[PDB]
Amino acid sequence: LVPVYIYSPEYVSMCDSLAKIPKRAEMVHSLIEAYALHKQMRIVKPKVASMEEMATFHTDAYLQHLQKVSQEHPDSIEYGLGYDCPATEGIFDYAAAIGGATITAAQCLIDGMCKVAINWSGGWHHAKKDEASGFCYLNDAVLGILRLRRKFERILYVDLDLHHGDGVEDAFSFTSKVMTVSLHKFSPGFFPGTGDVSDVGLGKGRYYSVNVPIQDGIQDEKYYQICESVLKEVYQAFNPKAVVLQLGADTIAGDPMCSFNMTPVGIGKCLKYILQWQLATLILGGGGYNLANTARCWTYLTGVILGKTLSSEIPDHEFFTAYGPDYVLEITPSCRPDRNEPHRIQQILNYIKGNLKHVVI
Ligand SMILES: Cc1cc(Cl)ccc1OCCCC(=O)NO
Ligand SMILES: [K+]
Ligand SMILES: [K+]
Ligand SMILES: [Zn+2]
Repeated sequence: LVPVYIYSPEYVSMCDSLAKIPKRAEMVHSLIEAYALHKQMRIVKPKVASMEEMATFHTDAYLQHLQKVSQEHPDSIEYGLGYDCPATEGIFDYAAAIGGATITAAQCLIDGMCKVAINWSGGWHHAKKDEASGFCYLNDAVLGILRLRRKFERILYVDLDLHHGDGVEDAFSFTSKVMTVSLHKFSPGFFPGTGDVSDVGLGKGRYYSVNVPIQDGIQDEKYYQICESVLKEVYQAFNPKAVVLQLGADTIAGDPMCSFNMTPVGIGKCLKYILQWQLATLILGGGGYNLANTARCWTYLTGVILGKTLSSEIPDHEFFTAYGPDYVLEITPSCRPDRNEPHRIQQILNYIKGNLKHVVI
């Protein structure tokens, strides 16, 4: 009955070893531990993904290339490697560990071990079947969804990262077995450039992709209003049997991305709404580039999952000195404008409502 927490010291070390910002996984776990939340979860060591498991989504050619350059290359550009996804030593084992962790969480859900399974180091939603993209070498979210398909006939993917979950959406673009829902910043020039409200999927999957384009400066109340409106309609139209939820913390006030203006409490309300469906739910991380705030956020959301109220004071622990200048759990929104016009937002919601009328289970 208690949530599964995917964790080992070795796994955290691997996640941080080639993370864009060092020590993020270690800081997230360290804060969860400082609040003693791990004592209220079932700690499960991740299994590393086998080649065959990774190939449920990724092509053999891409996987073999990743494996080769990871060992100590003219093809690497073809596979999306070189810039934001460097071809450095060890990336294949790294990626296989995160993929395996998400698959392990999914397997726990299939086996009925728990109703919620957490991999805060997963959520790499941009990777394509045959190329790295947007810091993502492997798409662990797709791998988790495909593991859940061994049991569940309809899976809802909900992506609350600042960025469009394009890799996951594209993986399931042509099918009605998986509905993808992404709330994200959408503005010409802003990565990855896709996911306008008119993006609804293709072929047999038409209307089984939902995209909510949002502008800079959104705060908790308006975001939750949008999220609840969409998820209410989605739940009613699609009747999912399991959920995968990406909770990238790069929406949170104080992130270097400096785009949305959320706090973990607003994201938490979204999470609570999904949890009250009482479905098998796979919880993932994602972006998040202010280390202390990302730990604040995912620790608070772990508390939400556990139904616990955490002390506002950051406990004494290894990374306490990183939590200045205030040393509290709460995050204060930045003093900058909300650029979301309410009639634009309502227009987007109206479109989505119209699209979901076509969804016929
Ligand atoms: C910030 C950034 C810089 C470069 Cl050079 C290329 C891509 C970038 O953004 C990727 C954002 C990754 C993310 O958080 N996705 O959810
Ligand atoms: K998103
Ligand atoms: K779909
Ligand atoms: Zn992101």
